[PDB]
Amino acid sequence: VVGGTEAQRNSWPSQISLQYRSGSSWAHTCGGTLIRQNWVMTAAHCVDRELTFRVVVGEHNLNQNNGTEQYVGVQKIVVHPYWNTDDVAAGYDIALLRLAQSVTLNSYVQLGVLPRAGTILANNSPCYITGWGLTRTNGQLAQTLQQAYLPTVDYAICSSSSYWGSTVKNSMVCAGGDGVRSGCQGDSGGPLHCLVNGQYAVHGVTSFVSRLGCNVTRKPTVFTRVSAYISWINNVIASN
Ligand code: NA
Repeated sequence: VVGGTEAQRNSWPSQISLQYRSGSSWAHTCGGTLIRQNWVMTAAHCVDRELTFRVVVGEHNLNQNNGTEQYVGVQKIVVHPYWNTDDVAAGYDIALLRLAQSVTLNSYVQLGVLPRAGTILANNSPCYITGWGLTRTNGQLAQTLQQAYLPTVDYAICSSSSYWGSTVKNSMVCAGGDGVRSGCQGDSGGPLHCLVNGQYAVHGVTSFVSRLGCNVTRKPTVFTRVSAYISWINNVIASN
């Protein structure tokens, strides 16, 4: 997250860190959202590589013991069947991870609530992106979980020629694009939390930014629209 602020450690208890085994250690690669005690929602592109993955819930500082972490292996990966890794712009950038164990819930570990199917945010709706991704274009990962305020940019605007044009689909949410605040590499797969009727819900799964940089004016961060995938999510969980 470029232009973020440190999150309070109990603000976003559905945020997870998806990590891969790297020699004798583990490295953060992506975010995700805990949606059942044994299921995480992330981006498909995060699990394209043939790596050994684990999920960390209750994480705050990737570089220090927080006293709240639970570590759990990924047992099964179910990518959306229409995902195509060389065409992120087509959409379908979503995957579900079944965890090897069910995590224990507490003030640091909670299920993300999802929007009702079909819900579309009005332009300029208030949202936060969260993650441990790069803090500058071509920078380094955050240590502590970051948040940035990214209001939505509706389809009519986002798909206009000075924004994303044809690359943005109605199955995506755009947010930000002010040139200061954005998602960045390492935030992929994590949540966009939007405040609706008094309650934050996870409306987005972070999918892509501009090849020209993270915080680029009129290139809002693009997220998979969770509300387009409610039936898919329910169908996967019920058949696994
Ligand atoms: Na930690």
